[PDB]
Amino acid sequence: EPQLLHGAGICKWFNVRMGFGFLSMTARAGVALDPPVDVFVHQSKLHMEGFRSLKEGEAVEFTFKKSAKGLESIRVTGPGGVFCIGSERRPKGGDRCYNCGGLDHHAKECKLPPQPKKCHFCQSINHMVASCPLKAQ
Amino acid sequence: QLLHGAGICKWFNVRMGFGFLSMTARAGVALDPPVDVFVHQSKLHMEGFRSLKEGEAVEFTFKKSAKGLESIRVTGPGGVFCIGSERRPKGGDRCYNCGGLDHHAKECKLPPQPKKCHFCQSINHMVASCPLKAQ
RNA sequence: GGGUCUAUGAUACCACCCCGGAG
RNA sequence: GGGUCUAUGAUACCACCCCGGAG
Ligand SMILES: [Zn+2]
Ligand SMILES: [Zn+2]
Ligand SMILES: [Zn+2]
Ligand SMILES: [Zn+2]
Repeated sequence: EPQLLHGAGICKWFNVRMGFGFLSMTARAGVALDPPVDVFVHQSKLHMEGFRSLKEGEAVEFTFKKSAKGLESIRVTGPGGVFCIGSERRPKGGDRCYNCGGLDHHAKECKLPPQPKKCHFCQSINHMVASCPLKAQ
Repeated sequence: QLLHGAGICKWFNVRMGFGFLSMTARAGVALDPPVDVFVHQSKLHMEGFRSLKEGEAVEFTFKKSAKGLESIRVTGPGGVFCIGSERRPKGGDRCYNCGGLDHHAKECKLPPQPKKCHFCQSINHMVASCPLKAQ
């Protein structure tokens, strides 16, 4: 019966030039999943500005559905609906707003609702950048 | 009598201050297989912070040591300064002839030097055909 | 993201530090 | 040294181009 589901997790891997990858879903409809499950992701489904991709291990929230080939992402964002980070293989020019992740402005000029602090490197809500285990690789 | 050789930097550990040279020429004779020659940062003819980049072209004097072969003085082709590792980038204008920061090519005290590959300092090719830059 | 690295000698695998309504 | 890379959908394995001139 349910066609549209909520999930959360991290990017498992993303091939930047092929424009696709997989998400490791660690929570489905707000329930922890152990073992995690793979959810397919296409670049067209990434909520972010400009060139779309994911960096390995970045924290994500998404809607998904069952497809003929498995589980397919509908819309992928960072925690709280913010923009995804993207791969370090395609660096971008501008600074990112610490509140929404947008390129336009800084957090003091942000018109968006207040967001919790997220790791500047992987967007995880559980740690800050100085203690990032992903950055420490 | 000190020995003369030529080759490339095999590898250089920037923070350990040492590496090895791959000697492909000894006393004007081609060596195949090449032989490793130890190199310490103190023996590099270059200004400021001393290191080598992997694959850069070298000319050197060396001697036999208890541990193997040891560099006495290492330079780029024709006695010019070594390049050094991209891990420690330097700032400032370089002389187009010798690579010094002190002056410009017109004021250079070294004889006129042939064109050397911008990437590895080889006298045998230019940067557009550099096999080292290829990867 | 930002900063400072002029000295680990023998086949290594690349130093240290700072930054969370902040630029 | 300089420039360009906004579209390869299902467990992949990461695109190129220009410059030998001179302070
Ligand atoms: Zn914002
Ligand atoms: Zn993190
Ligand atoms: Zn000169
Ligand atoms: Zn070359």
